[PDB]
Amino acid sequence: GAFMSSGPRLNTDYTSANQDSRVQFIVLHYTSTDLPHSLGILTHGGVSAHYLIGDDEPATVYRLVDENRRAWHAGVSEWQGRTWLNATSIGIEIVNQGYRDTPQGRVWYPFSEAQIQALIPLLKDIAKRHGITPDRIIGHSDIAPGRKVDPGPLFPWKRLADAGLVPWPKPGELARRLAELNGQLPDVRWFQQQLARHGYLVPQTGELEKDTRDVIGAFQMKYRPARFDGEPDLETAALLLAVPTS
Amino acid sequence: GAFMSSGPRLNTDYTSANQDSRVQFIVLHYTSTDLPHSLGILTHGGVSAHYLIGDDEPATVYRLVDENRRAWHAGVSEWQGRTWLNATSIGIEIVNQGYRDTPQGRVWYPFSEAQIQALIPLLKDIAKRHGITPDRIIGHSDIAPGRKVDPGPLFPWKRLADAGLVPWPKPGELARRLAELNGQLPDVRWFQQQLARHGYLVPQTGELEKDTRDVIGAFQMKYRPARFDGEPDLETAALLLAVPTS
Repeated sequence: GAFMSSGPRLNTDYTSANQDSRVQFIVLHYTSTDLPHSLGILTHGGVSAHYLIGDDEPATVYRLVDENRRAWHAGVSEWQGRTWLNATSIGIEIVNQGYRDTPQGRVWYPFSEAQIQALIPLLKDIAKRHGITPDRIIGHSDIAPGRKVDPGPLFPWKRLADAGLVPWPKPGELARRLAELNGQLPDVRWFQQQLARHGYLVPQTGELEKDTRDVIGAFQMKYRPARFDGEPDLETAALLLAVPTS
Repeated sequence: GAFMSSGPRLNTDYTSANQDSRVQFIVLHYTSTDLPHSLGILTHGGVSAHYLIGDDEPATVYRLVDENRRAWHAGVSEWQGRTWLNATSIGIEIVNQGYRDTPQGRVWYPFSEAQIQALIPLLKDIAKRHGITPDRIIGHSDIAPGRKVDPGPLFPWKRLADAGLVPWPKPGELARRLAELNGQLPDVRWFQQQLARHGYLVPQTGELEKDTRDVIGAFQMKYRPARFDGEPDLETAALLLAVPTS
């Protein structure tokens, strides 16, 4: 002094062997709108995501929020007992109109081949860098069943499974589990137990109220999109047995 | 520079304004062991933390895990409905023996002025960088009331409160709240409701069993350590009103 030394002085001589990434899940969404309105919604006004996949050919991947920052895409959410997933997730939005109501039922919009071709390498890149296992790459509908229905019944989950990115029944397993069930439908409590085992937030009351029906429906929309009304049936029970968790 | 990306090609022309930190909470711990052994455990064992505050004079602050990484300090935990807090918290360990059981009962170990003088500016620095509010700087006992007691009944929470770091009753407020109560002890249900509002995982049964007693006790250990037996009383009710939640 001159100027005398003062202030904080961290000792950084030691670094722990036991640490990993704060990012534990990747969550997939659709935007429900076109490219320019997607960019509008995802940059101001309170909703955001880390990546946006455009609807061009080839499909542009925009980075909107750095991976080491928290984007606001999950809201009220739960997967495998982990709640409020924003802080521990990476969110990927895909340009897609979602659905339209018609007097005959909802009609959804398809995802392009180019979009799937851009998404798969992106997911491999993120999963490898953060050590994210396939059971933790899920949709907004998985973590907020009933409240959210994206990426919807037209999303080609099996294409992701083929690339090793999400759990999927092995060949012949659906048929084996159907034979195991032997035509007898398990009760609602059994469906609730199975869904929770897969990671879903679901009541364990043994009674089929809207909150349980919404969870059954989310699972159906992902694995048996032909019918996702949330009604227990034999095929859904077989899929609850057939889809791996490991 | 000198390397291209290992990942897919990205468009970075757009950046979202709606983003913030992945770090939501700061959790305080004591080590229950001496300085050199604490450094050993936190560097080479199953437990880790971002910072360690020594029991030397002045108190050395070690950084053991980068803030952008997940350390393993919280275990099964919940605060304000957020579960599994490792991925979303910064963990700070303080060298202190914790407690010791004797025939005259349990005894506790004090924290030193040197430790407090190192902890306060550290907390200010972290809280400012990550935008962490006072209600989210908490102890292991707060997030795991059934399992953990640290930092215990001797931890100087009020010193942190004087520096604007944690919630604490304003002068005169406890007396005013005691007066609003007008001699009437609220029922157990009311106690459970206030504790959940403050952030605790607590049953909502209206019955006073062990889990509710553990939570009332954790709150008492922090705000009324003269008695933390988990029993509802007028003073604890008054504190549940006087300690602000916003």
